[PDB]
Amino acid sequence: GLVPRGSHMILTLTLNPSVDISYPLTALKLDDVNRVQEVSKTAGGKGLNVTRVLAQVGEPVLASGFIGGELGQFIAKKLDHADIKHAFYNIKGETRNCIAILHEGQQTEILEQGPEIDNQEAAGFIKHFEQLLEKVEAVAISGSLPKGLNQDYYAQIIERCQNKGVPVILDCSGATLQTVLENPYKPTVIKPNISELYQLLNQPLDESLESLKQAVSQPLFEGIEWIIVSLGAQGAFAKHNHTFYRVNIPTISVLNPVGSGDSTVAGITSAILNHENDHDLLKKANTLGMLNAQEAQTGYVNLNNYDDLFNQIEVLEV
Amino acid sequence: SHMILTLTLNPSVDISYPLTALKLDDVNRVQEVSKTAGGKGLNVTRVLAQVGEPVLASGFIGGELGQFIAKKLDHADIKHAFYNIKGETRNCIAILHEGQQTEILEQGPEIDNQEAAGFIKHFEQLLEKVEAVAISGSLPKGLNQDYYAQIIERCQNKGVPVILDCSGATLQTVLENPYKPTVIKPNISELYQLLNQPLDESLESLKQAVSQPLFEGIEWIIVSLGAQGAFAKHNHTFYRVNIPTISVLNPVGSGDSTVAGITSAILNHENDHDLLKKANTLGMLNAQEAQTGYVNLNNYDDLFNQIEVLEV
Repeated sequence: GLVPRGSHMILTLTLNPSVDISYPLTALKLDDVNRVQEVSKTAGGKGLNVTRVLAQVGEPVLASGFIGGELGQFIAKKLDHADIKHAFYNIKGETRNCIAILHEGQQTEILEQGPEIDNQEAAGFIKHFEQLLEKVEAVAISGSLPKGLNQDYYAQIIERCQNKGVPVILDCSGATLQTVLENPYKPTVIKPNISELYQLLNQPLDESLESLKQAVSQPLFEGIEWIIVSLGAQGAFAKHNHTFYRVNIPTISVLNPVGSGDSTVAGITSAILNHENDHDLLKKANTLGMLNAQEAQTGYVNLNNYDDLFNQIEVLEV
Repeated sequence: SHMILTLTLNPSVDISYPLTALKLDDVNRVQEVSKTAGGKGLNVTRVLAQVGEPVLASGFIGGELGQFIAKKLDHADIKHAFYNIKGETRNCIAILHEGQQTEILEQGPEIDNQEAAGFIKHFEQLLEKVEAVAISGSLPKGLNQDYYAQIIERCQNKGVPVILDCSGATLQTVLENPYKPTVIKPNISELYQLLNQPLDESLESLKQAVSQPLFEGIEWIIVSLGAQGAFAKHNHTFYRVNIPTISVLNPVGSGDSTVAGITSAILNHENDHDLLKKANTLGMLNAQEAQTGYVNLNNYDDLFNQIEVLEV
């Protein structure tokens, strides 16, 4: 089989990756020495969890964003080992660490701000991104902006995509998302869960179908092709153009839900790339999300459990 | 060859997280993070570089975190000649939160037999360009227990003095072997732990303890007594070090500074009074500092002059 020369590929963006350090502890002794033998150190960031799920699904994918220093080199080594292709922009600063302490039933995290991106690097990445766009049919953007970047930076990136007709799946939240929602350059897919959605509008939460319909049809969400809203265990609600869907998912036994959002993003972006119909797009997004939740690993899916759950998902035009 | 070799067989990339509160089971966001080349022998090195002493750092490093260490040393203009390994140099974490130091220490990499013998050959060639060796810390995972004895054998052959700063079962393996460090520095509690003897602060018990067959063939034995000062044995002579008063802000790495002081004195063939004061002045200087393995040498002279040394 020949190595492809065209544009049939996903680009993931992880603008603030980290070297995640995991410390499983039987107890965290505060104000003392905690000795540990089994530390796991990985290439972290939501965009990289998306990339990993896409590689499992078998989709062509290229990871980019900003890396720097020895820790950026460590990130690169890790992706190389996993046979994951990447084209990160090198910066003068150093990629961050993030700590997760797994102890006594608890995840105690320490999250580093990370490097400052200067002006030449911010501009140069845009030129880099533009080059990468020539060989790409979809772009998945995950996580918040590193320090030093203009708060319109995703809007700039989305604008480059829209000109070339390359669809954007945006997974970011808070002010970051809101900044994009208020700008003229629209992502193709956004995916806030039900509380996030109403918070964005500054309205009380309401699970009623009619109320979710009005919420997603509001001015804030104008021009976004897909809005895909998680209602939790009771599946999802989605709006495609002006068509509404209730996605009904089966009861599952979950273990670790972190990275289900990342897995959903991989499923959406895979379905986009492939031009899957609405039902298929929705079923894939929710299956990957559910499979990951069933795993102890973050941004990992067991593909031999995919088809049985997929067959249990029901999509209704509502 | 007028140079000190420091040995840091198990260094770390130390990460330091100063927090207002450590919120457990929650996200703690941090902005001001300090990442440094860590390990006792590197503290010795930094203190020796402060004093202006010719120094070269060696030991094992691996992967990207090993390169971070080299880079940090390069920036500090500290010379190094490490031996690279297939494993990764470890991280060590310190969370400083509401008066507490909560530490996470990784075991670190395993060293294989080719790497262990590789370092021995590398160390022997380094030994041709140095006049004193300071050894700090314990053995990384995978190394034969005899490894320090092997290193010291090489130094003894070459007539190069070894200042040994290591503890517990690690030090005990050395004491029982034929090839001797020139200087050891166990504290008083540690001294009696070695003999499996009850802790006695008595001077005669101390003279006896330091003269027991476990410590035979060791030139300098320097025992910290706390604020009191020190008790030391040089060949057959016994000294007592009378040290002034200071406020201790951070007493971590005070031993490192004392090793740097003992080792500098050995390099420059200083007399016995001058060595004990210098060992003690650097140790106190560091105890006054917030920075681990750091001394303010402005206060050196006055603190040095307030030190008396008595043969007892």
